[PDB]
Amino acid sequence: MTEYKLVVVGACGVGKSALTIQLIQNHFVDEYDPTIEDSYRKQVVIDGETCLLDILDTAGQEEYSAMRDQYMRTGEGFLCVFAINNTKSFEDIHHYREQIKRVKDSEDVPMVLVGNKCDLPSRTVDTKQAQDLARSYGIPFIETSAKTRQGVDDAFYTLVREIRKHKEK
Ligand SMILES: Nc1nc2c(ncn2[C@@H]2O[C@H](COP(=O)(O)OP(=O)(O)O)[C@@H](O)[C@H]2O)c(=O)[nH]1
Ligand SMILES: [Mg+2]
Repeated sequence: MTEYKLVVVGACGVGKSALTIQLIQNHFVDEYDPTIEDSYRKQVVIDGETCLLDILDTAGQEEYSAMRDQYMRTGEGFLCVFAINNTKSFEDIHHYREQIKRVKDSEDVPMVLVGNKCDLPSRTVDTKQAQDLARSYGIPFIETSAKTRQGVDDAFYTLVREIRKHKEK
């Protein structure tokens, strides 16, 4: 069965683990160790194709930098997550975009921009600002809430569809 290797990146505290756990286990966790990096496997059906998602929930620094390069080189698509109430997390997207492109040595890497925590009233990054960034990158942008589940399937399924478009060239 086809497997898609997905990697979730972004600043600490944006909701990478909460998003992953909602996708895999269908519930919201308010408390999940910010230092835990692990992979989850989930069989799903996307556009009629039964496939396996192999998702790496990243946690930032690695014991050795070679471990970061290894997962960036082997990952097929990347969910770049910021939180709509954390401007620093949005500014950090530039760093994640540039770093993945450098490790893969490619200008065409399947990526989706995710603005998480859209259930919160507090917002410091308006939608337009993120739409403009995603346009400059040529990638989709999805607002999500790991708490309410809004957009969660869409974010991950859209990344799979971006990977498919890349593979068919
Ligand atoms: N209200 C709200 N809180 C969230 C959401 N996603 C994550 N959180 C909270 O933000 C904190 C950090 O989330 P976490 O998944 O650990 O982020 P990570 O460091 O990127 O893995 C946790 O306390 C979660 O309760 C969301 O969509 N809405
Ligand atoms: Mg985490």
